[PDB]
Amino acid sequence: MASMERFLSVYDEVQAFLLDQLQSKYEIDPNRARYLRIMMDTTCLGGKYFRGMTVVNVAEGFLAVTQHDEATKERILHDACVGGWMIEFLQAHYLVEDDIMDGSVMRRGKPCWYRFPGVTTQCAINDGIILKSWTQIMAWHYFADRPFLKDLLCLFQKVDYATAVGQMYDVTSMCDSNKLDPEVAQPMTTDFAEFTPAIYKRIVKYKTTFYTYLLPLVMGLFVSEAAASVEMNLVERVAHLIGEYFQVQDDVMDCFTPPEQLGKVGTDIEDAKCSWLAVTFLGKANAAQVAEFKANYGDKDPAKVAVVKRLYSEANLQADFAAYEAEVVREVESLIEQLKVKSPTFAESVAVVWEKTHKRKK
Amino acid sequence: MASMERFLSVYDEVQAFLLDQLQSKYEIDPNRARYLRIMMDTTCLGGKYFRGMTVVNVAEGFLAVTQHDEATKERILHDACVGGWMIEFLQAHYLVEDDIMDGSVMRRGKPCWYRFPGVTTQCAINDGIILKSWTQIMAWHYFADRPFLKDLLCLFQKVDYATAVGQMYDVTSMCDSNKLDPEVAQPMTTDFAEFTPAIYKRIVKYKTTFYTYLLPLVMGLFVSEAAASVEMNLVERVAHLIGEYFQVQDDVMDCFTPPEQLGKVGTDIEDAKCSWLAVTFLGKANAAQVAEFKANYGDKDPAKVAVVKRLYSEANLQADFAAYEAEVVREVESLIEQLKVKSPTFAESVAVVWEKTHKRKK
Ligand SMILES: O=P(O)(O)C(O)(Cc1cccnc1)P(=O)(O)O
Ligand SMILES: O=P(O)(O)C(O)(Cc1cccnc1)P(=O)(O)O
Ligand code: DMA
Ligand code: DMA
Ligand SMILES: [Mg+2]
Ligand SMILES: [Mg+2]
Ligand SMILES: [Mg+2]
Ligand SMILES: [Mg+2]
Ligand SMILES: [Mg+2]
Ligand SMILES: [Mg+2]
Repeated sequence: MASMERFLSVYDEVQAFLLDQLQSKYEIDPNRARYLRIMMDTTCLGGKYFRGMTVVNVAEGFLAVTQHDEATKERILHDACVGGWMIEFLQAHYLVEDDIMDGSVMRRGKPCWYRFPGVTTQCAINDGIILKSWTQIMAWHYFADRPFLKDLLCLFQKVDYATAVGQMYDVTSMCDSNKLDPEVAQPMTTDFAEFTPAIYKRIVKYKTTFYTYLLPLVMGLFVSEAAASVEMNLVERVAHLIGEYFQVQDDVMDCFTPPEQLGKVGTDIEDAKCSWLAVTFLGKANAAQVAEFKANYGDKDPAKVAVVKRLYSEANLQADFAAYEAEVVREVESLIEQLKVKSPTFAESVAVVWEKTHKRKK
Repeated sequence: MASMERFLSVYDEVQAFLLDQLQSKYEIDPNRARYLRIMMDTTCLGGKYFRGMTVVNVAEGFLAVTQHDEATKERILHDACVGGWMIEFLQAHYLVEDDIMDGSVMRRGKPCWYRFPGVTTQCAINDGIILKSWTQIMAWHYFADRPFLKDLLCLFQKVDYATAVGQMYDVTSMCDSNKLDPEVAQPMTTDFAEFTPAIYKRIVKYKTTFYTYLLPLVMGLFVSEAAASVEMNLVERVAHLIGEYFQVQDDVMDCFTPPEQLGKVGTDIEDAKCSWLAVTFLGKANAAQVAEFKANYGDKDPAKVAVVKRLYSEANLQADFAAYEAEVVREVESLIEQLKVKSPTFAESVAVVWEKTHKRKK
């Protein structure tokens, strides 16, 4: 659409500013410049731009109802795009490191960045680090004189930290808590006692929901100078609820959506993740099903993986997904209605974000 | 000494604040809290605290000559300590990721963090990420109302980025530039044409000197509200020059200092690094020596490593080190003399920092 081509045009400006800076200030050679250019394209582009386009949507909502000079309108949209790219690049940073940590093979229908032959884990770790640093270069350069600069940096820091904390909860979600010990190699849980909805909710709240929904929605408010015009407690509740749903969808897709469609190859069963499928299965299985799950979960062996998928299909988790979805539809609509008391415009943005999320097939 | 025990006491406060926050705001369980506690201790403690104690030194320099209430003095010292810990933790972040990228085995006389049995590359990548995030939590929490907060965040961002850029220059310093290509597995240089003093200087300037010398010296100025009282161009020159010397020392030590003393196990020859030894050797070798260097460099094979060390010993690089050191002594003293025109107190801090650096055996 544009909107999205216009958003991508701002990516072009940001890439040129970043790479011209590397040549002019960081003594970079043209071949390392080209490597960082392809790195940025491979890691930042080719997705749906949900996060970045969410900040644009929120900004456009307020521009429709607020009086501004034309030049001001132009500035607000451009700030929305740059703010949207900071999040897309923060996401890029997490996905590069996540793919290494998850042992994944494909991202956005291409090899994970670390699996590019001329990349490898060694470089990719540091390239993911660079992606996050570029987010701060963008912010300091583009928003230097903006009133919202300090609030934005502080919120960005907290979202980032929550995400890294969340990634720790995730990567250790298959170990017994009482057995974590840097000194002792971590064995997988045999009881699965920590595969509960509460624990699942905590992992997901931190690892995903701050950056996929909370940050973009509040960033759209910041660039609009409209933050004080919403109830922040409601923004957070609805972010965390739509975020959790987004991650539940991701978990279902990891197992059940063909890689040609999804653009990734699922690893949750083999990595022994505390996914929504595993928790929900365990929430309804009889003693024999639990037993068979335990004998097959968290192994690379394709025959073992197939048994778990069979257990999932037989357990009729599509009923559970339907009942979970219907509950979230209830809760999201209820939050949108509460948002409209102070912010009809922001509520409608949340409605659109919800609608796009709910219908994605990724 | 104290000074350093007092500095470590501030580490205790910062750790407690961070871990109490994780329990109170991030829903952490006591066993993950304990893992992050040992992670922070293993990665942040046990070194010499040169960086952190440099900010304390600079602050103490100004307190001696400036009138302040007692309570103000106390606040400035505490800010110097917290600012010193931000750098120590930024360093901790780089060393955790660097040890993975370098395939190193020992750090501060213990296993590299990623080699702890109960850690592994998978966790350690994300733990290094957390270490840097904690630097921003510290800053926002402790310096929230300080006049220097914005300058400090902006300088911290730029030092960090320069370091990550520098780490890219380092990790790729053994590939031919014209052959870098994410699509093609990177072969080692056979001509060594990019092992030059200019290229060496650029790698070292970015990967090391911003965070080891520039940041702590300017941080001491920031917490002292004294930045405007020095010539920033001189601070940068002297930082970058003492930083380069510090890294040359590190390179010499990697090959020639026994691991029991150094607290690390050298990998530069096996990793094919553009070290000061390799560049300097190539700066004086005859055609046969160059030939033999090329037949042995950048291989894990202990017999090959021993040949390179033999070539280094025979090449009398201790003459070259002596001539390089004598030159830097000249240049550093000259910079200190220039610093004294506006800043006798800061010049004396630089003199102490230089003296401590020059005499280290690490
Ligand atoms: O894209 P992925 O790998 O399916 C995922 O959503 C990626 C991701 C990375 C970081 C935080 N949240 C989600 P995950 O949790 O790994 O299943
Ligand atoms: O401690 P190391 O590994 O000797 C080193 O100094 C560590 C280091 C990490 C990051 C930036 N600068 C130096 P290196 O460059 O790897 O030789
Ligand atoms: C797994 C994850 C963090 C997905 C974000 O979705 P997107 O619609 O913006 O497309 P992409 O996922 O490829 O960024
Ligand atoms: C290699 C490197 C970045 C060293 C810093 O020196 P330090 O004196 O402060 O002790 P440690 O090196 O262990 O931090
Ligand atoms: Mg993943
Ligand atoms: Mg993951
Ligand atoms: Mg997934
Ligand atoms: Mg190293
Ligand atoms: Mg290194
Ligand atoms: Mg070294």
